[PDB]
Amino acid sequence: SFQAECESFKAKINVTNANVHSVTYVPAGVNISMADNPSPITSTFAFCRIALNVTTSSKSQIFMEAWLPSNYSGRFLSTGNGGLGGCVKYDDMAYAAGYGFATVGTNNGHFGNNGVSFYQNTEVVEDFAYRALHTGVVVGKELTKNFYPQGYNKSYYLGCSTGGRQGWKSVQTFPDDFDGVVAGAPAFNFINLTSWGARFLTLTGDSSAETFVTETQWTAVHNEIIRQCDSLDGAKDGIIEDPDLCQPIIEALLCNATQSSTSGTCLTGAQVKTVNGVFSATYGLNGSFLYPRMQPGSELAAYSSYYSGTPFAYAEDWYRYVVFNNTNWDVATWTVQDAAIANAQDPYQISTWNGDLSPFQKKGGKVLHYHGMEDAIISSESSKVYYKHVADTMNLSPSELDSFYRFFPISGMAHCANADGPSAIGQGTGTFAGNNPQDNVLLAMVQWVEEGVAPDFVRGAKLNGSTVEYRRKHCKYPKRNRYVGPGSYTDENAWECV
Amino acid sequence: SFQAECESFKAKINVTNANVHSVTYVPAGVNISMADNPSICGGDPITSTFAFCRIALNVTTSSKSQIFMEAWLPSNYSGRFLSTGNGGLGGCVKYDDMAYAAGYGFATVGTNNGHFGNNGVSFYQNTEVVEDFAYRALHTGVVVGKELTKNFYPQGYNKSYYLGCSTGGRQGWKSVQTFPDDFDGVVAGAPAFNFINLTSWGARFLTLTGDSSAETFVTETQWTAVHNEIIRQCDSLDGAKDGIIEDPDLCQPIIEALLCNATQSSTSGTCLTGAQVKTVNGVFSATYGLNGSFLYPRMQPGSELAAYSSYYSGTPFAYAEDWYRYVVFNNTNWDVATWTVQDAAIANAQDPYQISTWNGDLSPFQKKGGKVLHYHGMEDAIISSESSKVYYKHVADTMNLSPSELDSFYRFFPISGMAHCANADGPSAIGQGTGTFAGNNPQDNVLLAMVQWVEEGVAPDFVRGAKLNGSTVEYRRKHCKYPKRNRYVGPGSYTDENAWECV
Ligand SMILES: *[C@@H]1O[C@H](CO)[C@@H](O)[C@H](O)[C@H]1NC(C)=O
Ligand SMILES: *[C@@H]1O[C@H](CO)[C@@H](O)[C@H](O)[C@H]1NC(C)=O
Ligand SMILES: *[C@@H]1O[C@H](CO)[C@@H](O)[C@H](O)[C@H]1NC(C)=O
Ligand SMILES: *[C@@H]1O[C@H](CO)[C@@H](O)[C@H](O)[C@H]1NC(C)=O
Ligand SMILES: *[C@@H]1O[C@H](CO)[C@@H](O)[C@H](O)[C@H]1NC(C)=O
Ligand SMILES: *[C@@H]1O[C@H](CO)[C@@H](O)[C@H](O)[C@H]1NC(C)=O
Ligand SMILES: *[C@@H]1O[C@H](CO)[C@@H](O)[C@H](O)[C@H]1NC(C)=O
Ligand SMILES: *[C@@H]1O[C@H](CO)[C@@H](O)[C@H](O)[C@H]1NC(C)=O
Ligand SMILES: [Ca+2]
Ligand SMILES: [Ca+2]
Repeated sequence: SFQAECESFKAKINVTNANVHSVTYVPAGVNISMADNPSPITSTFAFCRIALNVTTSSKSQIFMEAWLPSNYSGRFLSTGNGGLGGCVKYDDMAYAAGYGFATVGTNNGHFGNNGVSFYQNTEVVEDFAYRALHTGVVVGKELTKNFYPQGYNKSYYLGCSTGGRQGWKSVQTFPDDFDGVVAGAPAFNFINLTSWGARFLTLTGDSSAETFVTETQWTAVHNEIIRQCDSLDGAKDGIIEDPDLCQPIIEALLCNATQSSTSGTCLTGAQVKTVNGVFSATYGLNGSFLYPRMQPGSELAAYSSYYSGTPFAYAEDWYRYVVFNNTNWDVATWTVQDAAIANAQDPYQISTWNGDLSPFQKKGGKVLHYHGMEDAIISSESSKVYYKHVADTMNLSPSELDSFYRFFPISGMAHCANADGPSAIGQGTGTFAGNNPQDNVLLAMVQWVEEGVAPDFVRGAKLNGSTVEYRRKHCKYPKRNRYVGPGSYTDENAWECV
Repeated sequence: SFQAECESFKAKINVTNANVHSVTYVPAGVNISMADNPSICGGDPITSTFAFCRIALNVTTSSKSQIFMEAWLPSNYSGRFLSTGNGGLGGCVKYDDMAYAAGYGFATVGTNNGHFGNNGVSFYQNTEVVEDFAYRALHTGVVVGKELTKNFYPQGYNKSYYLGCSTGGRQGWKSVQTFPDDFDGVVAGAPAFNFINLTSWGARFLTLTGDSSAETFVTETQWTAVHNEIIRQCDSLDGAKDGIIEDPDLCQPIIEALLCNATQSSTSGTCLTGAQVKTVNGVFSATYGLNGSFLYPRMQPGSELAAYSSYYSGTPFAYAEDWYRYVVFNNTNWDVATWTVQDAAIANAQDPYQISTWNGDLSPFQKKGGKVLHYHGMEDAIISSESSKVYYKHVADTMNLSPSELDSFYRFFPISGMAHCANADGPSAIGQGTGTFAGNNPQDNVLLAMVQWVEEGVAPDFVRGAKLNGSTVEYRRKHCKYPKRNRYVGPGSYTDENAWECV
């Protein structure tokens, strides 16, 4: 039986410098156990579950899992990580393994979503920057070939945020790891992203500062952005389809004489200047471009991530434990000088900004990149600047890039999750809205790789719990989606990519 | 008789530091003579449509500086005083503007700004000539002009006005910011304020393009392809497919669209290399300096056809070379191609006589009842219109006044379809001079709108402009008061001004 062959496979495993913790059989219809997930998902499929550590240096190691389904498709898949973790993405493992992929995930070289394990340990950094992900691919392919007589044919990657960065690190630096890569909201330009995150507190101050903008004021700011910008795409639907067109004039919210900013409905000049800073690109020494602006429209959730007047953990950790080796360093004191030090350091090219994709192109790889337009954690503009960087570095036009690299801005989408629009594009269980390839980016990538049928658009649904209210076809960049009618803006065919 | 009064005036003038060259009566219907206009400013014509008394004089401003100025005192006098301004690094009296104003009956002045010619060489070794250019020539012309006007007319003058664009727009804003008592009403177009960083931004273009042989260089034909692609991407954002980018802020063009395909070569002029697209992206990028500080906004997309000549042609930019040679470095051999942000930091710290003109606190002018109407064309190839928008926002946030509060005394109107202080292809003729004249209704004539605002309290809620075919008005549009955006909504054609809404 599949089960019996699983439950005695441990003895066959031959991975070097590794410690196999368990080999278990997981039937369909159980909540998958999580005792190895540091301080539930119902399987709809059976699989063989291998958990192990792999040593990656004299001072570092990974934890990883491989999920080898009984209903195996002959395809291998790696998931990735989030933040500064540290945490296997079991949700995405289940998503992929449900489609019959031999699926792996690693902890990225440490446990927990924080940087403390980097302190005085450059090898744990090297794992975070590239090596943990690639190790999980190498070991996962070994396990998969050992378990299934037929081995695997094509290899895929699914990940968002840090996982988006990890997919792009694969494309740029390990072209042979994957045939098809689905990379969302990527944490590439990583050092400058991290700096940009630190910059927010320097602009806002703490909650007592004259520069601070309250949450109710951010809501007013949000509403005024919607007013100025919603209709630019042609549809008055509460959604900024393409924030590039939105260049908001926040001075519209300066208080009139009968109003006080304490009411939350208007802002002072100093407060407006904070908000303008949020909506401005960050430049460094010598006037070099560091990071784009926050795209307008992400305000509600961006209050939680960045604007609340408290230190941004990821940056605090990165600067304390990687940049400066100073556990007491006060992120509020961040400056562009600090950013220049961090950039010079760029450990293991975690920047992940190589624009020359030729090796991956020439080996026949395909990469589908997306980013949400309401992203409150990683500005979508970063992904558009990256696309331009690839085009200009390779000297390849968009229509030439389309042979191997297609990028889809998603309206109405948050950070690796739904927002309030047609965001459910099938990048994971949380964004699932069907199995037609046009509706599911994972299955679109299998179609592109195996049948040559390339995504011209990425269709997303606006869900109400489980019900599809409407869908929209998100355009292939650089085309812009515009509402033209004659039907309602809920009619996908009332939109055109131009 | 007026003519007799003119003929007896020279002997009556007695103004400190003034040497009066001539007082002449000029009838209507004659070419206005140009003996005192040097070759460098075009020498010798404008035909008068009004009679006036013409006073030409020099006024010493230091031991080693002086201005030339004129005052034109019309016989059909309205009781109003007006000063014109200058252009470029000049140096030349704007006689066209003087005739524009004097024909409305203003007692009108202009000065040469402290030297003759549109170039910076009179700055060589002479800070006093720089001071004249930065503020003091214009102000001296006002003080001396008011004295002459009071001396000549029994009734003196009542309100005082300013009309200027480009350098002249900076000059008007310098007045508002630093000489609030000079004018009651100021009409300031496409201003060369943020002057140091404007000049630096001009120097930056060659650093991006290289010369005509560089791999970074984008040819004129390529710039036309870029232009057409920008119109493709951006025309319809305002609602109207009319060939005009109504508000370039919405236009964030993706130049990568013009990367060559595999059968195409950039030598065609129709597509660009990666390096060439990077050049264009730099043109459409803001300039930042040391410590990552904002220096100057991007060039607004849409100005490409004329901006090839002004900036993109692979040749040093004269204004900036002269400014850095004679003012920043005091080295006549300095090579502008070597410009860096460190050079711009030096220049900014120097800021001679606050020529930057960036003061955002207009409280003194507000408190004395002054009004300022500011405009800028959206197709400006010389001074990016974004500079004016950044300035507006700077005033609001520095004064802590909302737009509706500022509306009591300071109103700003982006003008679509307009070039640098001139008509382009759209409804640009707003009455800021002879060259933009489209009638005398105050809503169509910004000079007369200002008279109405100061004297009757009726402020401009919009500035209407005309699209002219020779002297025929094809159509008009009401340009919105910033921050509102003009959007085309129908039901009429985009030529129907009622088919647009300010939002
Ligand atoms: C596996 O490696 C991790 C660091 O990645 C270490 O925390 C852990 O102790 C190791 N063993 C496990 C998870 O059983
Ligand atoms: C200020 O008043 C104007 C004119 O009534 C109004 O349009 C604007 O929204 C007001 N501003 C605030 C912040 O409410
Ligand atoms: C990161 O910012 C630095 C300035 O500190 C700059 O040198 C570098 O180009 C930036 N990198 C990217 C990829 O934006
Ligand atoms: C010219 O003005 C000076 C100073 O006020 C005065 O001394 C002189 O008498 C005046 N000349 C005549 C002819 O009035
Ligand atoms: C007036 O001053 C100018 C300098 O601004 C000088 O060049 C000229 O010689 C002086 N005299 C005349 C008649 O223009
Ligand atoms: C310019 O340099 C000269 C020496 O060549 C010096 O005497 C002068 O003070 C400097 N500055 C000027 C002329 O504004
Ligand atoms: C390159 O080919 C594409 C697809 O045919 C076309 O749309 C695009 O305009 C072409 N690019 C150039 C510069 O002509
Ligand atoms: C001019 O650029 C400099 C860079 O040294 C900056 O300090 C200054 O703020 C800029 N001024 C304006 C008005 O943008
Ligand atoms: Ca919308
Ligand atoms: Ca238009």
